[PDB]
Amino acid sequence: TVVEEVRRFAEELAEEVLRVGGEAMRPYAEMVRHLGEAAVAALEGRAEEADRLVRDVLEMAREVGAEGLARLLERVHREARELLREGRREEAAALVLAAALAAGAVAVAEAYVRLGQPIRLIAEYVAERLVELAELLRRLGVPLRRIIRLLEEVLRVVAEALRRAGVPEPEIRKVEAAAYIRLAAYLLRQLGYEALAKRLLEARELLLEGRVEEAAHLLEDVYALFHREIERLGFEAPEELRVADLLLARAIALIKAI
Amino acid sequence: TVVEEVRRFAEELAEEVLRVGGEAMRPYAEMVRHLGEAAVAALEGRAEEADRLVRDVLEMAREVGAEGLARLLERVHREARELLREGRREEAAALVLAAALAAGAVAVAEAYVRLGQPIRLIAEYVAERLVELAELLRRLGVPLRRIIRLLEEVLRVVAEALRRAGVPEPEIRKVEAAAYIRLAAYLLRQLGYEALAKRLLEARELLLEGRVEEAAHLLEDVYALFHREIERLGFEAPEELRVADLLLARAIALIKAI
Amino acid sequence: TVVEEVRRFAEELAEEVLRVGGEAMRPYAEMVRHLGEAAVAALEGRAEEADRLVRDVLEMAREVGAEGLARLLERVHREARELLREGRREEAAALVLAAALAAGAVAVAEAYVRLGQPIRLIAEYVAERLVELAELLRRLGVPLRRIIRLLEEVLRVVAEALRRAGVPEPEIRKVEAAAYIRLAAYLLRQLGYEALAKRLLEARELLLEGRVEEAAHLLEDVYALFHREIERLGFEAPEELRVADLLLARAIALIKAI
Amino acid sequence: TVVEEVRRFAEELAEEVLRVGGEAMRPYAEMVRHLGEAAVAALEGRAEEADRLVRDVLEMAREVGAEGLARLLERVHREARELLREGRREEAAALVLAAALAAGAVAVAEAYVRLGQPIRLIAEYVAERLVELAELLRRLGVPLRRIIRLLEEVLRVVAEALRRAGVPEPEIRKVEAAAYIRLAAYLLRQLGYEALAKRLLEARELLLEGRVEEAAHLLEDVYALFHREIERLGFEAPEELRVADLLLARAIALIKAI
Ligand SMILES: [Zn+2]
Ligand SMILES: [Zn+2]
Ligand SMILES: [Zn+2]
Ligand SMILES: [Zn+2]
Ligand SMILES: [Zn+2]
Ligand SMILES: [Zn+2]
Ligand SMILES: [Zn+2]
Ligand SMILES: [Zn+2]
Ligand SMILES: [Zn+2]
Repeated sequence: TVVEEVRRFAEELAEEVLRVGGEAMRPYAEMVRHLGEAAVAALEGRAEEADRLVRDVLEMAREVGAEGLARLLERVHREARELLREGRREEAAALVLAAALAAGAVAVAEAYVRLGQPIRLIAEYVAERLVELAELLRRLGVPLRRIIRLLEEVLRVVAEALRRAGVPEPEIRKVEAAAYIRLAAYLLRQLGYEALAKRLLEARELLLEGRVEEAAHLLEDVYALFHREIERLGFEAPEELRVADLLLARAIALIKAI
Repeated sequence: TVVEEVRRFAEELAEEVLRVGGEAMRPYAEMVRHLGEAAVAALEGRAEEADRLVRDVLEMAREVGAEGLARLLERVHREARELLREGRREEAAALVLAAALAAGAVAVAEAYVRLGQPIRLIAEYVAERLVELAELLRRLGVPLRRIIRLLEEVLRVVAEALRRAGVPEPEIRKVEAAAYIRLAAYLLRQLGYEALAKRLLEARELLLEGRVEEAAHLLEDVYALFHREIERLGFEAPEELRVADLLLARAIALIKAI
Repeated sequence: TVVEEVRRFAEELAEEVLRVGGEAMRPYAEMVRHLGEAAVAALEGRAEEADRLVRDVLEMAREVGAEGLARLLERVHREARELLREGRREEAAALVLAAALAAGAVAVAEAYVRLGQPIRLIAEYVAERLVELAELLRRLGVPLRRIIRLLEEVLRVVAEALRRAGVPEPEIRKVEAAAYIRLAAYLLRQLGYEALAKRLLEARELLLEGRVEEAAHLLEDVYALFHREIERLGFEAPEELRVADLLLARAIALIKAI
Repeated sequence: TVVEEVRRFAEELAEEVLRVGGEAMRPYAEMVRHLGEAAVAALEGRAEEADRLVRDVLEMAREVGAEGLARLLERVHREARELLREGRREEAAALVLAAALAAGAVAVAEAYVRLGQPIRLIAEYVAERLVELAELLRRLGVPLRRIIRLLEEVLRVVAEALRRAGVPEPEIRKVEAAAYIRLAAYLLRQLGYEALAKRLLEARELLLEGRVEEAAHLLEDVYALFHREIERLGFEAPEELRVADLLLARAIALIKAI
């Protein structure tokens, strides 16, 4: 069912891209669909069809004008080759799926920016998509640290896209910080820290409304309590606590830099 | 059920405006909803609430920047006063409904132009909306020549909106000519001229694809056959033939002027 | 009795405006009285009379020269429409009552500034008015965080009015900081923290006398004790504690920025 | 046998390209052969091999310098993807075969222009190849209107190629007009109008000999008789008559514009 899940994910993202953007950007739907096909090819054997499809999507990125997507696609090409030589298949499909998500998200984000919708919608959209992708990659079997690295790459591509569309920098920082707080809350919820997740999401809501100062104050309070809890456990803690610590630190840094 | 139909029409148009344009254009949803309210007030008694709502909608049109919509709103204000004094209610609500449709169609057309969708979509959207409004006005009881006059006013407002959005003039002419051919086919279908309607719609299809020359040739052939049929009946013909003749003449003139 | 309370509140504020400013500012008494009428109309059914009265009051604000009041009145217009469509009535009247209080307080504050009364009087007047309005909104049923948001909107309008009257910026900051300390003390008193409220009011008294440094020292001491008490309860606390924490943080920031 | 027919068509066109042009134009023989393989791949399953081969041929067109062929190959690529996703196979191979014929005919026409052969040979060659392709596409199952659209695309590419080779514009118009009259005669012959086709081909013979005026006069006479026959049938006529009408109109327009 895994390859069916990858196909469904790619097709749903392409349909949403077409619905939001119409026929103005049909290329992005083709990129999403071919990257879904390359991913399922990698999951079902093969190593050369994946290379060819990734090169095709790289050519489309070259002609359309997507720069960050093109760079990410070259990186997917080289890595996917290396890990397919090494015999590991899940991680190559993981890189391809992250590439497809980057393409869909850049399409939808540029659509939202062109027709002037508020930044809350872009931020919530990207955060929810990242959480869904993280759930999928957890289902496949990729290790968590690689998951977070892929998600940060996707966020970087989306931020570059929003920069090219003229969105002011503080709004881009708000988008990224919202994504980081959502990811941190998602990680914290699995281990059974519900109150922590609610406080983090309250801080996120105060951030998306433009109340930066109350967001920073509530974020620093919840981070202080969390960090005391971390130092309680000494030289032992589940890895998701360790990753959430860095996610929360980066979120705080971004909010302070707004 | 008539007032319920007017309410449903206004709310559906407002919901579509919001879906296509999002939160970027909330004012237009309010204008559509208040114009629907003024129309249903006029249909259910009253003469002062309609005045107040139309004045409020005129104020919104003034602040947003809609020029043609504001002019049409002043015009419906004055006329609605006159006919409400004369005791005729259906035609005042007809003017108000035409105003609401003009506002909604202007919003959706500006949304389509902002995100760069093809002109076939705008043309087909506007033409189908005009046909639906014509069916509604036929249900209420307005005489047909007033129906066509209101529909042409709506088309004029939409063309002005598309002009302000930078759409090139030939595309505006294509939009209007497609609207006229659709209206003419709709009128011809009721009296039982199916083949004529199919040929008119074939010519319209060739027009929307950019094949102007084949569209003009096929339009002139079908017009010649139709006009011979009209001259067959001498000094007698159902009134819809007489209206469709002028619709077809204007459609041909617009196509030639592209 | 609720609509009677709203009527009494509006008439009392209008009478006080007339007593303080005389016949110099008659428009503001009319704005207060019509905003009270729109609020009681909203509380007693209706959705169009409220629209008309708010539009009339906006016209008065436009002609008189009130800028911040006009902006807030447009915002009241749009929101009142939205929530009246959604069927919620208390919050629309809450926005209208906040607008009436902003108009009355702007009038009285400009009167006080014109005849050169000390800033302690403006600060104490505004703070007590905000406390009375908060009690009223608690009686109606508005949730507390909406209460605080409306009160901050009122404070923003009052600060803009005082800025247009030439009052120096540090006095405006003193007014706002006194208002926040009064609101925080009011919130803390309900939950049974008397000593905290007395110390906050002592710090406020030292602030209004011009002793900024002793006010900041005593405020930081009481804030440190309060915040230790907050962190004692971990991930649980009555919601008014959470709101008072942000109120105190903003009050301290404003005092430091004087 | 259909895939064998496509292979035979492609190889025969490639051999003719090589015989006419020698080793000077070897790239075009390879492009024709690869488009033959891509078409037969599409007819025998597959969707990714067709993608790859069309991209390879696009690269060849990029390096050689064929511009219009490159544009048509990009269009072929995008459409072939869409219709292969929709599951329709005959039309994608039809687009590929049209592309191969455009490439081969471009090569042969440039060869004829380089060694200075008269324009009658180019016109007759192109017209006969178009008739053969239309016969093949009729054998496959493509609808006739798509057949005519593909044939016009082939003619447009050929005209662009001849323009790039410095052939004067009136000779290009002669080529296209001869092609349209040949196509109209071919369509008319199936319905069983032998006299009409004979007179059209007499007009074509007079046109290719440089006698433009007698060509236009005889063409207008046969067109007048044909159009009277069309108007005889009213609102009913086989589709081939309708297509021939537009073909004849375009031929007359081109001859008049010489
Ligand atoms: Zn490679
Ligand atoms: Zn740490
Ligand atoms: Zn009036
Ligand atoms: Zn006529
Ligand atoms: Zn209003
Ligand atoms: Zn101390
Ligand atoms: Zn705190
Ligand atoms: Zn491709
Ligand atoms: Zn004709």
